[PDB]
Amino acid sequence: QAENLPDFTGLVEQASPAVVNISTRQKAQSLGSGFIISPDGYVLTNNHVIDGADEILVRLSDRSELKAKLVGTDPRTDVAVLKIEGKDLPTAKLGNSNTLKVGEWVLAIGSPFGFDHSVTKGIVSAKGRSLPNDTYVPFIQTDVAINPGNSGGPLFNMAGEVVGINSQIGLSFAIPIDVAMDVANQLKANGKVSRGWLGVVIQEVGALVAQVLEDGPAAKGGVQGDVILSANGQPIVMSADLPHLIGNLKDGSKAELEVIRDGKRQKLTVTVGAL
Amino acid sequence: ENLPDFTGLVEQASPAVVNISTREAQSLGSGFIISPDGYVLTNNHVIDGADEILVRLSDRSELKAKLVGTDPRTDVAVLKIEGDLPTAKLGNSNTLKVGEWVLAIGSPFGFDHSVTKGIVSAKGRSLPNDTYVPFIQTDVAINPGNSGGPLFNMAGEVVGINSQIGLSFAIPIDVAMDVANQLKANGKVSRGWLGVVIQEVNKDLAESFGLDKPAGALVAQVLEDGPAAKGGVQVGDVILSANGQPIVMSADLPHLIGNLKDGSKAELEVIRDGKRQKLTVTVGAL
Amino acid sequence: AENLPDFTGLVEQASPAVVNISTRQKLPAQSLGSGFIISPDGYVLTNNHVIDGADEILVRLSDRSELKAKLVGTDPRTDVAVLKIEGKDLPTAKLGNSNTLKVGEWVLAIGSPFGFDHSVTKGIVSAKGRSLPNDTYVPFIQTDVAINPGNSGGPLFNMAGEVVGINSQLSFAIPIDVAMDVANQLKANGKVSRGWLGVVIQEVNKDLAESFGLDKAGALVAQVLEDGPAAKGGVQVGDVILSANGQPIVMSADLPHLIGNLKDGSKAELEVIRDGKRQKLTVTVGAL
Repeated sequence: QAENLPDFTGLVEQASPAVVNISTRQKAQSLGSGFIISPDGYVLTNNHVIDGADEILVRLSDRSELKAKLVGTDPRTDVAVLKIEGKDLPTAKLGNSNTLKVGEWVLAIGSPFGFDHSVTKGIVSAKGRSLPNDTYVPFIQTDVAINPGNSGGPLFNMAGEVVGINSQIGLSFAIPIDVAMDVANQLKANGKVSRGWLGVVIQEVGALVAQVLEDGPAAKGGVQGDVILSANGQPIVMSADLPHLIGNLKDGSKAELEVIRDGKRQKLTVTVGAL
Repeated sequence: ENLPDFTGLVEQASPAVVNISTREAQSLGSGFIISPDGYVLTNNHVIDGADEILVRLSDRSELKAKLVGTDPRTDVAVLKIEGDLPTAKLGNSNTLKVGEWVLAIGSPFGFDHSVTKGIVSAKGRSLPNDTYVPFIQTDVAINPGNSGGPLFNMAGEVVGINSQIGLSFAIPIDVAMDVANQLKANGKVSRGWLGVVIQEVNKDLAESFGLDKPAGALVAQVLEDGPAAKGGVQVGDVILSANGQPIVMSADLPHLIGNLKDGSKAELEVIRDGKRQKLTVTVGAL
Repeated sequence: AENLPDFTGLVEQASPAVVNISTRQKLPAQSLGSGFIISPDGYVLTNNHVIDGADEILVRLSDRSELKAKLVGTDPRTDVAVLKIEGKDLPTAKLGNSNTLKVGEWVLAIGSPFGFDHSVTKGIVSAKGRSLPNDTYVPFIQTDVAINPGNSGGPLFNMAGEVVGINSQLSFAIPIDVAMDVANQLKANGKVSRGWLGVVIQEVNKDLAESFGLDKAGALVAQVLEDGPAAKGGVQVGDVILSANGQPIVMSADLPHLIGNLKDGSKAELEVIRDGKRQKLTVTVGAL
């Protein structure tokens, strides 16, 4: 049987070229991994790989070394966009992470310690939009091996399409490529991600306001202990349905939320903010 | 790729995997449904110390669980909820072969399932520090919250309980089902016990005897007030027979005696300073 | 509803030769790790770090036979050890080629961690090389098999059942080519002899190639030594050695590797860049 087991050698060969090493210099010190999403030198990575670096060097498989300026970064999704200078650079095909199915085979490729690629296989362990410690950023979980230096490299389906950005944090986490490409479009066009802001901490039940704030715009509209079942007309089946919605709202726009307090249903409007 | 994957197996076998929480609800681990009327398996060490036990299904229903019974030695616990629940098919762990693909499913933090693939790394009934529970070892990934959930063969049958207490450990489903039948019918596993603690027999400790095949159980510490003390057992005694069953394995001994009924005497054949003899012990319980 | 192939048949054919390595002396039966039989008359490979400090070495087969082992030889630098036990037609592991191992290939580590019983873990080839920021010599394979206590020193199998590495530990293995080289040396001489550098070197990126006039490679000596054979040759620190005895140096680790295979006392002709000028210096190579 075993000799008839398919393997990732062709996939490694076809999908490694676009994966790069991200380093900085004191003024060959590896910071992590990343990949090329366009032949003219746009590169994705993690915010936490480039944070604190000033001169950023991108190191290719042909072992070219290129100077990178930081196009933009988003700590909340932990996504960073760099730009280097080339023409017809090897570029990674991008896929859809919403069609990723739990149980599918995936392949992480990094360039952890200089120009060389390192490769690890696994499956999709889980997907979601939530954690007990956060209600914001959707995630993919895989049982791929954890490496220092692989963080920021891409996560491949068996067709060689990027389905995620392998961020390190025994299961390993990745940013769904749908979210990362969204964030990267934003950073590329504006330099920063804008997110509509609510002065509330929520918990599940709708979304159960567990801590409304002072000087939060929500306080200007209402008080704590309110189960928000819709905002701007969209049902809240999950508490995590709410922040992304508010996040996609433009600061200053009105948001109409329906809340239940004591069996009583009501509606309050808020001029949403940012950050 | 033409590589087969576990998506269909995940769909068929996740529904019966449940989250175990206590009392907002604090996730303790995973478990699975072994009968459509609500008997649920898990680890003892997932529910130890919990008082209010909540079982959280994939449909997001939450059900109250009474502790049917627990066995710390095998680390198996049986809970009961009230509902035609999705039920996990059970398999045979003795026919599990090292190198077979397996799939662990958990429900680690809330209603959502998490999944990891691997192979059977090893099987046994022994470790340098313990003789009393057989084990499966796999190279499945280790998760907190996956503990107590099932371990599936590629056909969707449970072959083990993922305990993981850098390879991960599972209780063979044969042993877990044995313990669960006992817990379900009596509330406690009753187990026959001998006072002496034994060690294996290698060719370095093969003296006090003329035995020329490393086998048996080398008593390393005989005890007081154990019925074994009444049998006439001395430290350095190689137990080759228990009730007629050969002891090629040191672990052949504990499991045998464990299934013995308390109060029933067990006739053992031992070699003491080269001489072969037989002494009977009224087995007890822990 | 999808059955991929598995490793059960591979486990059956390739486990028999994997053995446990133990020692016996101490104050209150001790497994040190794993190894494998590479010859039916009892030659056994393992890691240096498994037998280091042991006095009596015991080799334990799956048939539960226990055999006394004489230490044929060891090489800490590659972490390779060769033992000898006494048998005839012992189960023997087929050996393969590690240079043809491709990143992405499936591999199977087999160990015998605690006693006579075998443990098994699967994975792929994650990476290959001969260099790391912590060493400029040892070639390596990296795999994502599980890391186990007791598996170290056991073999790493390709899907055909040939040994491609020694699972030394992501997990590290010694490529079987290097290990067999080292084992032939230990078996015939008792020790591996290696030619001596006289200087520790560093890589050449773009910045250090602009530093000292280096157009576009080589090995940039980062620390020349005293009484090193290079010192007798005239090697000042900051020297890019591009060839030695005619062999191109594309990366720094090409160098020790070369010098390692040179016989002590033999000629070393090195081509260096010194403050923009090209030159050649001769060295009487040494040994560790």
